[PDB]
Amino acid sequence: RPTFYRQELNKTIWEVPERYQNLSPVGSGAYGSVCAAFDTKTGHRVAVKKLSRPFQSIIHAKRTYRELRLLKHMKHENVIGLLDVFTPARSLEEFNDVYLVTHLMGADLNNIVQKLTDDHVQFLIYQILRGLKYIHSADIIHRDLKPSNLAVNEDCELKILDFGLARHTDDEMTGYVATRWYRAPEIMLNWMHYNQTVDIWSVGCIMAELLTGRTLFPGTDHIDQLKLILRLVGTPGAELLKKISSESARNYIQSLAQMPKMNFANVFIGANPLAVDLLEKMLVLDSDKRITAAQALAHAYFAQYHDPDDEPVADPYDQSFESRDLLIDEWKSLTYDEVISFVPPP
Ligand SMILES: NC(=O)c1ccc2c(c1)CCCO2
Ligand SMILES: [Cl-]
Ligand SMILES: [Cl-]
Ligand SMILES: [Cl-]
Ligand SMILES: [Cl-]
Ligand SMILES: [Mg+2]
Repeated sequence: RPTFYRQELNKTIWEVPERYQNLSPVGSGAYGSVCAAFDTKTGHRVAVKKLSRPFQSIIHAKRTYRELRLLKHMKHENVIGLLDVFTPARSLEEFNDVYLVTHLMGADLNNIVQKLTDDHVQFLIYQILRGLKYIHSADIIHRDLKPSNLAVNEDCELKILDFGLARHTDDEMTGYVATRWYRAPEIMLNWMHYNQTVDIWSVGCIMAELLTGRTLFPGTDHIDQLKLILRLVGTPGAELLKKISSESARNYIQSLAQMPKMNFANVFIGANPLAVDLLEKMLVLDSDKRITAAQALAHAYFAQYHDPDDEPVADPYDQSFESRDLLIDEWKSLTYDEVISFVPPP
């Protein structure tokens, strides 16, 4: 066990191993209570997150377990990974705080998206799809890909963030808000049981915005946003209508006058024809028919970066706990086991 020291940060007393020095608050609070630090063991600048009230309720205790399980599993160059996890507690009975350590990531894709060449768009979207192929191979659905969840460095290298945090609330999704502009229509409107294909819609929205400098579907509310979507991709045909299992939602969408899909070469004026082709394959209303991440990596738009021997998949991820009902102290004991069993990367 390392020696720990105490310091007052972010309105509480932080207690951390001596290896972490020069702690200072960082960020806007989006991912929790976070401080930057220098890790003297590795030489890395790191982010240290101290969870607030991780076990106050069943929902909070299970969410804490979920975040730790997901972060411990992710081992890929284009996905956030866990450098360390620690608690000052010496036993389960005194366990009450969890600290998570990752690489410090200053800028996100907003902070860049600058004059982006087509070569830049190729490299950025390639890296998102490489990470997504890995995530999806573990049967994990991201659900919230958007520019603020994509960390990028000075060499254009990218990592995907946002695993195991609280589900977004109805109020967070209301109005003229970026948290809804990237969502697939079937999840925005609860049309049907959704699956991993929601994430490919989000990638299409991001790619369009890198190419034009403008939000693709900046709706002022759910209904305005649906109208923007259907104007570009067309109103649904009978085949998709059958798959909308919500009778109410199916009835509303039939109240709208029918519209054909637009010509994407006339929407994305001047863009690489291979980029136009890929956008047409991602932004398909029927999710069954969208291109997958593994298929998209082989598209000719990425010919300069694609290497099928360097696009790895994930070890299997058991998420049977998601359907399990346990008491607070049982989720807490599972979390403690995962803290003490952590093995750091090479
Ligand atoms: N769960 C996440 O996706 C996530 C994102 C950022 C982040 C952390 C965790 C912990 C260290 C601070 O920064
Ligand atoms: Cl990482
Ligand atoms: Cl503790
Ligand atoms: Cl964003
Ligand atoms: Cl969500
Ligand atoms: Mg989110």
